[PDB]
Amino acid sequence: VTSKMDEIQQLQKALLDYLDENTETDPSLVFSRKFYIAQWFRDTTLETEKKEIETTGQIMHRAENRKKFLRSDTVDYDDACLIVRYLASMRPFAQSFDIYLTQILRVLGENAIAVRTKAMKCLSEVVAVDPSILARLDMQRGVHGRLMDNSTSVREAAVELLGRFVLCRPQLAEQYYDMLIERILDT
DNA sequence: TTTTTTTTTTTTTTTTTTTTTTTTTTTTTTTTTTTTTTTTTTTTTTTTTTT
Repeated sequence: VTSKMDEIQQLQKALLDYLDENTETDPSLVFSRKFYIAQWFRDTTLETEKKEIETTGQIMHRAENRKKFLRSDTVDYDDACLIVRYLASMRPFAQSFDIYLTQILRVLGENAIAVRTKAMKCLSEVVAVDPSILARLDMQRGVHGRLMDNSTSVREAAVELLGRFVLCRPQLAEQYYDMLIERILDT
């Protein structure tokens, strides 16, 4: 939330020149260079796996990789930061968070108290980092269920979540106020 | 007298420790059941004693 708001091969070339200069500046950078090389190699093969059109494309790709490894201007630091951020944002990691969330909701129905308590508490932390996530209907029904759950621990965790979320975003809190202030008499 | 230097006191910040509180789990004394054994009492026959 604080970051986002054939050319790819040319970018790979540019990053290689950046690191190449930094080899002169400081040792151990050669290891990083070889590591990036291997990672590009395996990523092209793994996308290849999913054909003859991309077969010819990847054989020029991979041959260029072999050549360019054998081959061991003016681009600098911030540029390198933004390029590698972009190329990482292409990788199958930045679009993983969503998946992770789903996993968490599998936990909420379980047969052990402590795990559910801690899950709810960490979720409270999660939402209090990014306040615009109480939109997906499944999480809504989750926090409702846990508000009606049959154990005092998860009950206090849930009410703490809902209260901190209400406190953070000043307006738009009159929609949770009723379900909140119902809960005072909870034994 | 005034300027320059030293020291003590007061107050705020922080960090570590302590206390508190609830909750959940555990393991223990407490409580009840059943049995059952002992001991006291009972009986009846045997033994002793009396006319």
